[PDB]
Amino acid sequence: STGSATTTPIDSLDDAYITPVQIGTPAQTLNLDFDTGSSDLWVFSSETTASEVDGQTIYTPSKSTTAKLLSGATWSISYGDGSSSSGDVYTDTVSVGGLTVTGQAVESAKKVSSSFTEDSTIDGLLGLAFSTLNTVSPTQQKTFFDNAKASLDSPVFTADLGYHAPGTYNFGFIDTTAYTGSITYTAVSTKQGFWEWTSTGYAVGSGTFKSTSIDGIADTGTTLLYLPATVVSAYWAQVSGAKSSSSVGGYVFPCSATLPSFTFGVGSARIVIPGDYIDFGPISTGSSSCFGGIQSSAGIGINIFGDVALKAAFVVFNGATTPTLGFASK
Ligand SMILES: O=C(O)CCc1nccs1
Repeated sequence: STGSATTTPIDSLDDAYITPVQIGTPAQTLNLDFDTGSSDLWVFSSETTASEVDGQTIYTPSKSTTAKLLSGATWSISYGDGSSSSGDVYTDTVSVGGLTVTGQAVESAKKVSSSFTEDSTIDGLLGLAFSTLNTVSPTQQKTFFDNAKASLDSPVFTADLGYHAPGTYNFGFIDTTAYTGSITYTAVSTKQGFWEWTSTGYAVGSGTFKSTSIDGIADTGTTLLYLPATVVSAYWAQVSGAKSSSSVGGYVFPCSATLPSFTFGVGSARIVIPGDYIDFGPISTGSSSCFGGIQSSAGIGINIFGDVALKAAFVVFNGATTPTLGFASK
């Protein structure tokens, strides 16, 4: 089997992407944030505290003839950005782009943090990291991809995120028309439960490529590119007027600037992030100070190849017995 679903930016900045997901019988379609940095499929629901729902579409398990409470199971997750959610668990039929999994754990939110409530466009998350990170207790549950893997034509999914445009998540096949050149594959460590890999270096604009190992994670659920302070300083030094602002929370630059590109290495291959992808616009409405899309990871503990980086590539998440990542230009 295979599946193919379009993923759409939630706003004009590409802050996140939503993909329609069919849950239950008859189908209830929710728009989920596919997140290769986490491993829970959780949804706003009829169980979510009413004051914490503000425009989201909810899953109502009592209206699904295939929903079954997973007795005793609870979940609770906290994300790198400080947001969180928690609740109980059903199993139900879940379909993405024509690919159906029966008995998928659907984690129903009883509580969500304010950042989720305030974002009416995201109805939940669909985690695509390794199932070892799933938070369901006392019996950890499998991700949608893990459940689908054996049925797929090939045990892979691909992320093709658009710049200010829709893109595609495919399951079970590699669309050879969706990228240019070849796909360069690189080794993955699953020791932390992430799609963790080592970039071979970087360049700023037309500058020389610096060969240096940068360990990080491929994370579709993170907006920006978070890299070591040395690398980030070298990037922003090429933008006149750029400065790290403790009060704003990162690097900011004059909105009148033209940003240089940023290249990262994948083995001997190179992925070029155009400068425009690094512009996240005014820090507040009407400001001439703009927020940068490359930021320091120094306070995170891990480097994160988020959407800024991934949207410049066609990315293969190869879930074979020994997983690997692939990157192609597009
Ligand atoms: O604040 C300043 O010093 C000038 C305007 C800028 N905004 C962002 C970076 S420089």
